[PDB]
Amino acid sequence: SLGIDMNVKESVLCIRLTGELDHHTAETLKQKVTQSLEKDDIRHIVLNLEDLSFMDSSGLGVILGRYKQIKQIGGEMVVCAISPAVKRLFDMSGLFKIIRFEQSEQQALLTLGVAS
Repeated sequence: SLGIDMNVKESVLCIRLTGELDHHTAETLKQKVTQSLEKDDIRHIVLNLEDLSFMDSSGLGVILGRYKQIKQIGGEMVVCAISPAVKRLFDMSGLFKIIRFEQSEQQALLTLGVAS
């Protein structure tokens, strides 16, 4: 199974995903794209998965494809909830810089490092 959560902060909508990260769970975010494609003003992203299990390269693109999509709105792309056996996905891709990840600690910078 997979969960889903959404929060707003100054303009950053935190998305708490709990479950699996696959083309199945990655889909949920897929729809969150169209919505974010044009929400209204210029909000911010704030991903954070506490229930990281499978997480394959299924949503890897769904997240990468958003990075350039989220910035297309006029904001920034943030993502946390990494791991010593999960960051290897982006560590091998070498595009981690395009995903700019952290480690919980980013909980603050997650807000987009621009908002209080």
